[PDB]
Amino acid sequence: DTNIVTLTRFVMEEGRKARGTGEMTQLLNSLCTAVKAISTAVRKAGIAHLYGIAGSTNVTGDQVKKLDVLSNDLVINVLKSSFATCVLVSEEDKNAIIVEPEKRGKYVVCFDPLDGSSNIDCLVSIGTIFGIYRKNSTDEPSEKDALQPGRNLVAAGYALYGSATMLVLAMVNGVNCFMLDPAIGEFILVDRDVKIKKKGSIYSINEGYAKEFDPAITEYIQRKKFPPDNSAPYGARYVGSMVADVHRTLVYGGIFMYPANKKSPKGKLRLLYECNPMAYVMEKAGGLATTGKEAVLDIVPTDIHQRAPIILGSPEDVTELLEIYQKHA
Ligand SMILES: O=P(O)(O)OC[C@H]1O[C@](O)(CO)[C@@H](O)[C@@H]1O
Ligand SMILES: [Mg+2]
Ligand SMILES: [Mg+2]
Ligand SMILES: [Mg+2]
Repeated sequence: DTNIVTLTRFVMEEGRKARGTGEMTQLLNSLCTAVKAISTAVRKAGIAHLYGIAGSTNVTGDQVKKLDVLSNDLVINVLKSSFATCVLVSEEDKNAIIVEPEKRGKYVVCFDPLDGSSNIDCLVSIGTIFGIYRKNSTDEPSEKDALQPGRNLVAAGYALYGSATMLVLAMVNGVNCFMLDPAIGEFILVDRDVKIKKKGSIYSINEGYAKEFDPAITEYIQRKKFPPDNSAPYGARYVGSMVADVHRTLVYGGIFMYPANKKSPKGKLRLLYECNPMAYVMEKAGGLATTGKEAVLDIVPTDIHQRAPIILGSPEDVTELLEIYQKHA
């Protein structure tokens, strides 16, 4: 253990030749601290009486859990103090947060402080999702600086509070996974340069919405259950927490779906702090992320709380679904 390959070091080493100010290291170190604090709280939530609701509703009309409040405060406070940020967008706040002049840095951060709210009380895996942009304007920071297409991301990733706590970080040249060592409070590199398989054998979707699915999603699911070539049908997995289903898709291959449907023209998941970060991870891992008609990373948002359909995973799987959408167009 006398040579610890920490997230901090990894991020510093890799970007030593590319010169720079080092605020990204500052930013990520800061986020790592929030993530450890959130992990620790989650791991003892029932004894700390942190299960249950807060007594409020966010703009996308969700019921605010107590862990939502704690996680949101922790992430906002550490990013503010990092001296690396100017504009913050969170699922739990109606408007973009503008950092005080004294603490401003060059980055814009979009995040979901706690993802998988419906799974909190039953102890299923939950997580934290983030996407980081460089501010491009030269005028005063504002919500508009958050309204960039996902392809403009410079880093993105998530923390998974699962059987272990994992920080998955994607940047311009690839994806790397760091596991939290709970004894020393450090994220250790455990998977380098992760790449998704070209084709998997698991599909992930909430089939409770079958009555509302479009014909293409309907056809695809039927094909996973009854393959026309006598191959083995795909297995099904749906934890119910985007971070957990997407993490599995990344390391085992396959496809994850939260499509548009008859009641939800743009799906459920939020483009800025759920769909773009996972789409970015997936594309840097050799995967694809589509709405069924266009690349998620190419959408130009007009609303920080905008929703988007998302279909992601192994490229041959996502492509097969796109072919079906194309055929039905
Ligand atoms: O209950 P549903 O509609 O399947 O929604 C589950 C999805 O909702 C979320 O909790 C976000 O609200 C995601 O983490 C998860 O993928
Ligand atoms: Mg979420
Ligand atoms: Mg959330
Ligand atoms: Mg929620």
